[PDB]
Amino acid sequence: GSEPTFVVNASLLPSKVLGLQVQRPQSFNYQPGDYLFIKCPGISKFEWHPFTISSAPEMPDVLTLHIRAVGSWTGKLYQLIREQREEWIRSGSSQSLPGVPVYIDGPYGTPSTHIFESKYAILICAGIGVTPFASILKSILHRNQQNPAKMPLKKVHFYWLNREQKAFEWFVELLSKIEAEDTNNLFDLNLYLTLITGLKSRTKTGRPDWEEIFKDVAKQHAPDNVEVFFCGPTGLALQLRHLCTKYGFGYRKEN
Ligand SMILES: Cc1cc2nc3c(=O)[nH]c(=O)nc-3n(C[C@H](O)[C@H](O)[C@H](O)COP(=O)(O)OP(=O)(O)OC[C@H]3O[C@@H](n4cnc5c(N)ncnc54)[C@H](O)[C@@H]3O)c2cc1C
Ligand SMILES: O=C1NC(=O)C2(CCN(C(=O)c3cc(-c4ccc(C5CCCCC5)cc4)nc4ccccc34)CC2)N1
Repeated sequence: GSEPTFVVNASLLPSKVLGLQVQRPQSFNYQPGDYLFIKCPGISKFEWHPFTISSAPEMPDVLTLHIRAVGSWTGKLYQLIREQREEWIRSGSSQSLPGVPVYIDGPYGTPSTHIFESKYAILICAGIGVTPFASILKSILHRNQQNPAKMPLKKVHFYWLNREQKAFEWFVELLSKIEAEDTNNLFDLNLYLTLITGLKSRTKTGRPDWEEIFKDVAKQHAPDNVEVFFCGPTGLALQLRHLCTKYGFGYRKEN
């Protein structure tokens, strides 16, 4: 689905991240975990770059993307949006904020959307790899307030690894809101620096002991199936793949 829309707003967030807000076309349906390709003619007339929709589809007028400046195209879009926003602190009030025109193509699925059909799920992510899971956690919130107990999902074990403490700020509010509203203990939140967050859940330190974690989760849910969903580096995916075979957990090869 190709359409000419606009970044109507953006946050600048630690570790050179943009919280893009993009105007959602009337016809654009998506599921949590979906991504799209985005073209920004102001950056490159012809290049398309894929990004997770970090929002949940229950939010009604805007899509969110969280994009980290890691190289040429994201570095440029960061500088464009920083510069347009500076330009406005200095002299902006006259007319409302001008939207960055962008084209979007999607949505495109990942098997992560199957999380809502799983009984027990492990979500492991590194860095901005969190975004698909950000979308899924928000969607799970809306879906308990709306239709309680219509979800086969009984337990979500969440693990989010970060080199820099500041990066947890991207979704500290979401994690807080989940800590407040999860009386029934659907979620097991685990933040690793590779509380410190101001959450009830203490930020842990070092690489997790994945062997001990899988052993414990296997023990909790035997003899039922556990599904592992991963968004992160290949070195970790090799370890996780070996562990999913050892304990009988679902793995999708995505690295
Ligand atoms: C489904 C999907 C979802 C995604 N979701 C997100 C998301 O939500 N948020 C997000 O921030 N990103 C996301 N990404 C990544 C994103 O699509 C961007 O294209 C990419 O992160 C950066 O493009 P770029 O031009 O800025 O970087 P590039 O200039 O392409 O650089 C990319 C990386 O490779 C390195 N590199 C560049 N050139 C070389 C070279 N010659 N040799 C070795 N290494 C090199 C860079 O230093 C950097 O580490 C997603 C990707 C996919 C496939
Ligand atoms: O912040 C990070 N720390 C990391 O180690 C990385 C590596 C850069 N990463 C990605 O470029 C990336 C790839 C992917 C990705 C790439 C390919 C796939 C395909 C799916 C269909 C075929 C199988 C793999 C799926 C997901 N998704 C992301 C979602 C949000 C943020 C980043 C990504 C994620 C983890 N990012």
